[PDB]
Amino acid sequence: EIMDLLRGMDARLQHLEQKVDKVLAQGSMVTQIKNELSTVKTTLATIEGMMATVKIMDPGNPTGVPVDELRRSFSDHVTIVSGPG
Amino acid sequence: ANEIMDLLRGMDARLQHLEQKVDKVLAQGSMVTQIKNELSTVKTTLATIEGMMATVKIMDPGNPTGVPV
Amino acid sequence: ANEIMDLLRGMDARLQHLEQKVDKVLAQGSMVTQIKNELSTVKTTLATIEGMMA
Amino acid sequence: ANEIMDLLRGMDARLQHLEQKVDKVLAQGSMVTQIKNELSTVKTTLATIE
Repeated sequence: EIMDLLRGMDARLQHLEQKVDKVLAQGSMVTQIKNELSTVKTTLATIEGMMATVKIMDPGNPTGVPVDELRRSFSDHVTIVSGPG
Repeated sequence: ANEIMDLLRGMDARLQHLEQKVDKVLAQGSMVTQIKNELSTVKTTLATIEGMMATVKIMDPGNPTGVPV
Repeated sequence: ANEIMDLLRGMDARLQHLEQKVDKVLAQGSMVTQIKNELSTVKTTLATIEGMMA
Repeated sequence: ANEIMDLLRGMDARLQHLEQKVDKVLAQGSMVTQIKNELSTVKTTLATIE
């Protein structure tokens, strides 16, 4: 029983060793993801900064082009949501 | 006799080594917790960006719109 | 021949310790499965906004 | 005695189960490759905004 008490133990143990070497890659990939997501925070802060202060200007009709030609706008109601939805 | 004791001693030592390996692996999860905490803000800020883009798009006078219901 | 019993109780003790640490490790793995799901949603909405900007 | 050999067969069976789900943990690597791909896309597309 002692042989049995050792041989399978060593075999399982070697399997554990292999799985452990596989698992230590977790820490590495996880910290790389952490840093990359930190860069995502850095760039998302900038994209917020750019989008917060944006100019929206209506060109108007200073040229005096006839309204017939200017009728380049939809005449059908379309239901779009922004936040609530 | 004493050889079986040598074997048991070597196993317990080997399990101790693995035990250090697994407690290190467990300690690795704190920064996973931090990355979850930051993915929180990821979703929040992304939703804010989406909402800003949507309300900018609806602001165009060319296409009449309407809130559902 | 009692030492054998003493060491055996010791192996049981480190054993329980392995059980608890491995169980919480499984909890960490379950929480990374959550993370996976949320970031999936982040990808979906990012794709939506990429469609919207163009 | 034999009781502890039986118990240890029990604990190594549980151990094999732990390794079973451990093998399932690594499945995240493809999706994290996808998340890096997301970074690349968002960088390329925020380049357009400026």
